[PDB]
Amino acid sequence: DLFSVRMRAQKNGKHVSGAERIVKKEELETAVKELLNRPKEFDFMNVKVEKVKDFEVVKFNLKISTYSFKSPEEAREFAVKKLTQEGIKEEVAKKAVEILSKGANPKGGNMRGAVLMDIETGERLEEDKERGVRTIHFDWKDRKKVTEKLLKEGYTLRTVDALALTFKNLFCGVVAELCWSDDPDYVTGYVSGKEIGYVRITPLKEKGDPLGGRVYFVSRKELSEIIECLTQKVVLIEL
Ligand SMILES: Nc1ncnc2c1ncn2[C@@H]1O[C@H](COP(=O)(O)CP(=O)(O)OP(=O)(O)O)[C@@H](O)[C@H]1O
Ligand SMILES: O=C(O)CCCCCC(=O)O
Ligand SMILES: [Mg+2]
Repeated sequence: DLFSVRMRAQKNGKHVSGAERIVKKEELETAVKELLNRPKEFDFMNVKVEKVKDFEVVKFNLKISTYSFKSPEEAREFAVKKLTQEGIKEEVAKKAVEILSKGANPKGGNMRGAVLMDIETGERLEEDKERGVRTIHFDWKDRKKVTEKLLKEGYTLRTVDALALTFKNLFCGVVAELCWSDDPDYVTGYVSGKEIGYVRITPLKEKGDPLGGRVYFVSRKELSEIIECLTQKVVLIEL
């Protein structure tokens, strides 16, 4: 019996922490304990525990590579460069970067989810452009093991999380992703696809800049299934 544990937390009506864990009955309390402890400070927290009906185990198989640069301009060019290796018009890849660096949310600032960009046109396919689409119901099959492995290999807790998220995106039919954090002090971002793997790029933004985001490069003809997979398919990723 598998359970999805989803936590969100707020201070003063602004989102401050979030996570999901998908575990067996025997590890259910451990997981709740982790997520309860997760935010340093909050005034409202919600935890949601849901029994999993169908799910699928998938084997992780992306090559990881890191790349460093003098400035964000150089970083963002390499991002575009690498995206074209997935068959994306340079104009489209450039459009994603522009969107992210300007603030993906039309109101201003950060979306809570991702832009769904049409690979051919560059058009924003998502209906709510403030909220975007959120990739949920996924986790490492054995997170203890993955976490110790990836940390002493050099990578960070963000990497651990971002790896699992993207892998699900790519599995769900997303052709490629552009992403960088919105935390103003973490300036390593990435670009990923089945061909290029997971490609870490520092620095993808200036230090102290609080804007970040995700763009999923999707084929329009597949939009529905992709949105369905992203939001609903339960996926456990195995190393
Ligand atoms: N589950 C998800 N699905 C799709 N996009 C997401 C996402 N979580 C975050 N994003 C996008 O990625 C950008 C950066 O978020 P991150 O820095 O990776 C995690 P976070 O901002 O700390 O939220 P968290 O507190 O839930 O972890 C956000 O601006 C948002 O656009
Ligand atoms: O792989 C890394 O080390 C960079 C993590 C990607 C940053 C994404 C995020 O934190 O939102
Ligand atoms: Mg953050």
